[PDB]
Amino acid sequence: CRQVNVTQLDGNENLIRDFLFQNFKEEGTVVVGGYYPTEVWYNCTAYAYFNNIHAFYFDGKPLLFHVHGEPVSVIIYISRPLLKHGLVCITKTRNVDYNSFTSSQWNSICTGNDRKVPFSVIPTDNGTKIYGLEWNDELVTAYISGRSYNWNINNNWFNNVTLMYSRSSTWLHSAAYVYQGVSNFTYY
Ligand SMILES: *[C@@H]1O[C@H](CO)[C@@H](O[C@@H]2O[C@H](CO)[C@@H](O)[C@H](O)[C@H]2NC(C)=O)[C@H](O)[C@H]1NC(C)=O
Ligand SMILES: *[C@@H]1O[C@H](CO)[C@@H](O)[C@H](O)[C@H]1NC(C)=O
Ligand SMILES: *[C@@H]1O[C@H](CO)[C@@H](O)[C@H](O)[C@H]1NC(C)=O
Ligand SMILES: *[C@@H]1O[C@H](CO)[C@@H](O)[C@H](O)[C@H]1NC(C)=O
Ligand SMILES: *[C@@H]1O[C@H](CO)[C@@H](O)[C@H](O)[C@H]1NC(C)=O
Repeated sequence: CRQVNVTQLDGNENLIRDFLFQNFKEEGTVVVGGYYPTEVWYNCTAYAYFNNIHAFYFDGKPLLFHVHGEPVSVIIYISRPLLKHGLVCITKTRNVDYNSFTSSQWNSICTGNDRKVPFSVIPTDNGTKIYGLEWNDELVTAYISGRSYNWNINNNWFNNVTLMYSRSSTWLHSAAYVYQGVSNFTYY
């Protein structure tokens, strides 16, 4: 909705250079290519829609976004075990109510046959590292802090995500999240 230089924020000066040098641990020069985030990000019961994207990056304020796929879809909800802000819901179902998901209690949200995984957003890096997701029809990569985790799942991803940025009060009404979707093969 509104563009923002992501490197001009506080604590986000080196959140990108710390990401392009994750795997390059040698001395010298090299040109790399991939779905790498750019400098201009997007700070903006509200919804946002990204289409034709291959990766999704972003940087206790709550956020929610749903990655569409068949026959399994992914829900990431950052808001209950102690110091476990984030939740991953591997929904095998189709359309899901994004309001009843957040308004209801955390004890019964991702229930039924849907897999629930509570993960700890590290509240000690002061939001100075990129959080991200990347997917193809064979592998799903998650970037949290400075490490990459892989999952092997055979899915049919639709390359679009649904994002919730505004709602009424596990949800505190605030806007402290920047996000971006990557669709082109960028070189650094
Ligand atoms: C994400 O993309 C998928 C795949 O294109 C969309 O699913 C199709 O949506 C169209 C309308 O745009 C329907 O006519 C098709 O029947 C849908 N196909 C399937 C297999 O579901 C989906 O709507 C997109 N979602 C968002 C939120 O943009
Ligand atoms: C980013 O900063 C440059 C100057 O460094 C400015 O011209 C540009 O408009 C900014 N882009 C934004 C705010 O989207
Ligand atoms: C995060 O901020 C705290 C509070 O100022 C500081 O003690 C800590 O070292 C910071 N962590 C970093 C810079 O990795
Ligand atoms: C995004 O912009 C809004 C509206 O101007 C502002 O309140 C908010 O602080 C910005 N968010 C960040 C993380 O900079
Ligand atoms: C991706 O690059 C093409 C040219 O290769 C350009 O036309 C298109 O607008 C780019 N897409 C985005 C989302 O920036």
